[PDB]
Amino acid sequence: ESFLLSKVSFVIKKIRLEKGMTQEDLAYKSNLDRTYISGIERNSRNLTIKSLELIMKGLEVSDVVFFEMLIKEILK
Amino acid sequence: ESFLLSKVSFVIKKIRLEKGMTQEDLAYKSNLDRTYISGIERNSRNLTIKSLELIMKGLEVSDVVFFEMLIKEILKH
Amino acid sequence: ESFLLSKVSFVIKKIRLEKGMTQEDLAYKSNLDRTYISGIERNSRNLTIKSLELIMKGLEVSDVVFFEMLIKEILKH
Amino acid sequence: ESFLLSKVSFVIKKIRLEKGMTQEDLAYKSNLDRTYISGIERNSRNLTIKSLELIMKGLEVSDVVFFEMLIKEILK
DNA sequence: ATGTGACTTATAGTCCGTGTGATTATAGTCAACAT
DNA sequence: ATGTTGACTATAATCACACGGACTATAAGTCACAT
Repeated sequence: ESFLLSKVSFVIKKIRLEKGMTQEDLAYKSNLDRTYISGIERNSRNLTIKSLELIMKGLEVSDVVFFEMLIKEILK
Repeated sequence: ESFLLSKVSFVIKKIRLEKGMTQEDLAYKSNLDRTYISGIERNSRNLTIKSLELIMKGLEVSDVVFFEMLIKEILKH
Repeated sequence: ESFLLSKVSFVIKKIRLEKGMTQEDLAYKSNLDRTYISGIERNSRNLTIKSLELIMKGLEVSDVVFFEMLIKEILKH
Repeated sequence: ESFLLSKVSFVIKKIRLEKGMTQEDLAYKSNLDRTYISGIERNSRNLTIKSLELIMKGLEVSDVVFFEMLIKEILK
């Protein structure tokens, strides 16, 4: 697997939780598949930017906040 | 098309020129086709995080540094 | 345009495919531009004996056997 | 300089002589410059196929006969 | 609720080639004077 | 006759790039069945 990919996924999971969402609800909100999301969170998926963008919409988080977070997460 | 993509697209080119690289050099070190590097910069193609990671390694730049410039380009007017 | 040129350009391609090479290998091995190899085959282009020699070295072929295949191509109907 | 380019030039000179032609006449017959011809024969020019072709027409020699000769000259 | 697996279908990514403006090196062509 | 030296100017040859079609790998999106 990839280092970045795991932290993207970790971040996605982090934010979903800090907000109190279920996967079911992140899937609904972003108009994507729930198993799709589960896959990403166990990090069994290699998103495209577009997909990442949809997940950010679903999380209701701007690109900037996401990347600010991803950076922080990246530095152990 | 996509907001984030053209930003990612823009930043890949910006860095590449800042480092005096050519598409040929880049696609070189990213072990992607020079067609793909062109494709990305040209028509903001929808790359995968893994591919983006390869390009970062190609640009001889870190995850962090890239995303910090990404944030800057998004914030601009 | 020129009789001999399209014969030369035909034979460069023939050999290139016979040896299972691609254009951009040959462009490397011949120590000439990517687009020049294309341009020679694609249209014809008016190359120099020195450049022709480089290509022959690149096709991994001798002056002699090149010209022998050149003669054969000229002689065709 | 180049081996091939030398043998080419030598051949051009050879054929010119076996036909009893002067350079002046070889240049008239192919409409090129006499100093141009001179230059090739003293191996100071790297001609293009197009030019080579004009010289063959000026020598009144077919492409095939030229290369047949060029091959033989190439083999010592 | 979340996590599998496995199975299509869209598309990301590859591979080989075409065609092009802009710049640099050099062949094409023609002087003057040689011998 | 041929040789040589500068020249000017056409174009060979370079360099960075765009663009397309066809093919291969894989992400996108949806089932069934776990827990």
